[PDB]
Amino acid sequence: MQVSVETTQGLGRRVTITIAADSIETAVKSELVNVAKKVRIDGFRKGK
RNA sequence: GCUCGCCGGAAGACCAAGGGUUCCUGUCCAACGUUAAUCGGGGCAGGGUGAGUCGACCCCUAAGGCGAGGCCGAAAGGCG
Repeated sequence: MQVSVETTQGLGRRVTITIAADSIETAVKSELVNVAKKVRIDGFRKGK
């Protein structure tokens, strides 16, 4: 899951979780096809 | 979906006339439907009509209308 820890200043602590494209490009492709089968653009049928 | 029953020179398919979105899809049931309606030709929102060769347009005229001038009529106008 690519866990990484660091320290910024004072008492804080940052983490920089840099996941790969397979959990990023799919994250775009999971959020596209759940819209077109549900939403109705004004020019078309409901779900085509 | 399965049996049942009727029309079958029509209660079947088409075109002109006429109407004017009534056709398709989603959604809604208050009103309209001679009853209840999830359904509709009802309410709302979105789509749908592609032509050198089919029709209109155009070329040509019939009945008949209009009629430059012209004839005739108090005026309007009547014929050609």
